[PDB]
Parts: sequence; structure tokens; C-alpha cells
Amino acid sequence: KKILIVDDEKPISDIIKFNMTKEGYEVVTAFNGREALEQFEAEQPDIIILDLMLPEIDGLEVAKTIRKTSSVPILMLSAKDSEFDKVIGLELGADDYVTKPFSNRELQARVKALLRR
Ligand code: BEF
Ligand SMILES: [Mn+2]
Repeated sequence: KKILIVDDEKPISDIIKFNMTKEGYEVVTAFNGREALEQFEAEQPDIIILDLMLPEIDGLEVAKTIRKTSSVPILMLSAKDSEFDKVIGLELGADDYVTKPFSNRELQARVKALLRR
């Protein structure tokens, strides 16, 4: 399975990439919302892990535009942790929303759960 991870902070991207690689997934990375849409279109990932505070196009906008054409599972992963943030993330089309700082094991279990369903 192929995972697109979208995050502008390279240290975070690297941590998540390391963890997905350990699970046997193929990893693609994007570092802003424009790269996220371009990678989504070129790579057709099986799942997207999506940060929200991103250069160029923010993650909510990325999720909304992906949803215009695709039902690819989207797991938002953000320091934005308010009721409002989670609710609008899910309403716009995210299948799950996990906050930073996060457990690596839980992230792995949530990716598996989304892929399962
Ligand atoms: F920059 Be992410 F929304 F933590
Ligand atoms: Mn960010």
C-alpha cells in the first residue's frame, strides 16, 4: 500500500515516513498543499496523512479539493486540536483526525483501521 504524507516540517515528515516504512508501506512525501495535490494526482496513494498548517494551500483546502474527485482515505494529523478544528476537518471529508504530539503506534493502528474499512 502507498501512503502520501503531507507535512511542511521535515523532522515530523521523517518520523512518520520511518514508521510507515517499518509497516511495509511505500511512502511518498509532500511539503506544502500544492505539492500535496501534485503528489496525489501523480501517485494515486491508498491513503493520505494530512497536516493542516501548510504553505501555499492549507490542508483543509487540500482535503476539500481532493474530495471533489476522490474518496481516498484521509487522516488529518495536526497540532490544531480544538473542537472546531476536528469537526470541520471531518466535515470537509477527513476520515480521521489525530493531534500532534502523537503516538507512532496509534498512528500505525489508525492507518491500518482506515485501510481495513
Ligand atoms: F502544521 Be500541522 F496543521 F500540525
Ligand atoms: Mn505544518
